[PDB]
Amino acid sequence: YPKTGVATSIVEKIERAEFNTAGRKPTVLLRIADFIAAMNGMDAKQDMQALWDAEIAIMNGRAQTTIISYITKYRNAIREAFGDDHPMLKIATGDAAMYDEAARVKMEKIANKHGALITFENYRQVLKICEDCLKSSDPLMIGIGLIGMTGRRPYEVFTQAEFSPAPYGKGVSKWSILFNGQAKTKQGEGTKFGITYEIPVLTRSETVLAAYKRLRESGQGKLWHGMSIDDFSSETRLLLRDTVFNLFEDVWPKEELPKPYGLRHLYAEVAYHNFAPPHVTKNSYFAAILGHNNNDLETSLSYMTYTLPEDRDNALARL
Amino acid sequence: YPKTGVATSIVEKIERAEFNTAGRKPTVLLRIADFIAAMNGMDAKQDMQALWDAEIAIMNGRAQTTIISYITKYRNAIREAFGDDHPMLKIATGDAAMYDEAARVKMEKIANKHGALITFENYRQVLKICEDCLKSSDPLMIGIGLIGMTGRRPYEVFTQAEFSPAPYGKGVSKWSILFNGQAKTKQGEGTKFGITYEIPVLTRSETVLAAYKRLRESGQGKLWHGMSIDDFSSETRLLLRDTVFNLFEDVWPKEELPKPYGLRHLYAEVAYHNFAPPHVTKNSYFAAILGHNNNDLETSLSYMTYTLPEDRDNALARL
DNA sequence: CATAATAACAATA
DNA sequence: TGATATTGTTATTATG
DNA sequence: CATAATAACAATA
DNA sequence: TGATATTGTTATTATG
Repeated sequence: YPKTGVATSIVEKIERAEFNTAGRKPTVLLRIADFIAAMNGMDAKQDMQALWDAEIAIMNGRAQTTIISYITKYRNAIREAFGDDHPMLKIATGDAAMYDEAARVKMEKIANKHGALITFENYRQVLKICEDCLKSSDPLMIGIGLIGMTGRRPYEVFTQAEFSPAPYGKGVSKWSILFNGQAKTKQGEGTKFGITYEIPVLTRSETVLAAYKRLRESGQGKLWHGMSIDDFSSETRLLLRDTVFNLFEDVWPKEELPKPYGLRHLYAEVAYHNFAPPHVTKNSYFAAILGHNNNDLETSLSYMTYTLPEDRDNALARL
Repeated sequence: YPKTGVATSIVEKIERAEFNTAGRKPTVLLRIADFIAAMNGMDAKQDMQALWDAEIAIMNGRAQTTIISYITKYRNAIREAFGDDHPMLKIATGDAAMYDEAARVKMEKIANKHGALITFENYRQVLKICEDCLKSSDPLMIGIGLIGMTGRRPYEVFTQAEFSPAPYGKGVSKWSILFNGQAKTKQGEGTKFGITYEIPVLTRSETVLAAYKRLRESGQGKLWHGMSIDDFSSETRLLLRDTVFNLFEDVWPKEELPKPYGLRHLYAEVAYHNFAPPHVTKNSYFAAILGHNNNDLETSLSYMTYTLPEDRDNALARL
């Protein structure tokens, strides 16, 4: 089903890491590599269970969230090396209790958000800053700008986004564009995978599109194009983190620090406040503009983070 | 654990039904009664499985939602008759697939709601009608009135609600009261079971409280007091249905028919529109006023049903 | 003498 | 109703 | 001659 | 991460 095979992505990573001139050892990837190796020729389920047990034991002392992520790394390797039918996929898994608990923690944090939204007092400043970034010659700057003005995920904006003009009857839409290249999504109906769909933008569409074409045409943009999430991460993440931190440090709400995804959160609040037609709920509207699954109203809870000072003002205008 | 016992509630119902002068036969309750009987002395799991299988087979041809409800009836009987440790409780259950599907259907309908809210054009009329009902001498009328002005569930208002004045510093709150007697809730932390808590009212608290005391003091109110859900249902439900239908038929939004629970839905929309402080989301606010569990933001999706014509007007006031 | 580079470690949607 | 893909933070490594 | 009463049947939160 | 409690609709029954 079969009993042999290799998780090639892991191995290439190990081989490249063999001659770095700095950095941590790839101990986790090495464990995975050896685990897949030891599986080769293995046919008894008890053997498989013993091997996984050894693994799980190593992992103890890590955070729950870490452990869960690692189980994903292993399972993705087993699938890579042996396929979808390997009996180890029923064995190498966390128990139901760990996932249940994970979900309890997630949901509690969110409910705390919903109870105490952050007033984003200088949101106009932040949006203008992003707009200013759209005219920068530095493609990282353009990219930040796009995350704020379009609300796409960094990985989307930088590596795989397709933007196009959205028609408005006989003309082109001024406040919205077409987007393709939704991440965190596999093929399935009611999924936006490889689906093109209209989204609002927080500045003139012409600007956004122009700026994106500059991004895609720069040398760095051609390098970024089509990267894996791993490569995108290691190539760009810490720099994007420090850049975004430096850009908004004295305008960002004092409750939190400025993080790239904040632009996506803020985007949704702002677009809802400006564009939501009246027969739609906040949940449904977010989930629409954010490319969430059909009948997925729950992922939208994650994004209710800020309250605009105008809303805060006039809700205070009672008696 | 043990092998003998009786589901007394079922049996009393059968015995009383023995001499009605009208009405359907209690065939379902009789099946349950016989099933519990046949369980007496039964010790082998295969025997138990055979008995449940026979049952499930009878039930086929009913709606999924019906079937699920019936499985609740049976399981509640087993628990009543033999306790929580009886091995039949692991056998008499729907499969995971049925519950999963149930949830898929529920969630799809809700997402359709969220996409197409109903504009409750005459909501002011409806609320005044409820207010007018608060001064009626007929306790069913007072009760309807209370469901609209307080958003409590019919079963709550009629049989077990405790209302009290809510203090406001040194005085009594004018727009809110204290409520105890939350239904659909078992003891557990982060549950409002036997918990008293402040809720908004859509007319002067003094009125609401006065009217409720009249309700509780009428002969019919003393009869309603402390009823089981079954008795409340059979005593009052069809009348409350027809009364509510006749009361609002020409003011209720034409998309649906006037149903008692609509007052609870409308209540939440209206109270949010008038009272929600600005650092709270719609989800968290509903779940608060509706007595939902802590960190329960999902039950609140069910209530997003209507859009107020004022909201609809000024969201239309874009460009 | 100390710090950039890298992956482990971790949280979020 | 089963067990993921992205974003965010920090410890450890090699290096004139 | 037909209809109120009752529980089955069903959906919702 | 297991398998409920309420609200809403209709078929069937007994009955001068």
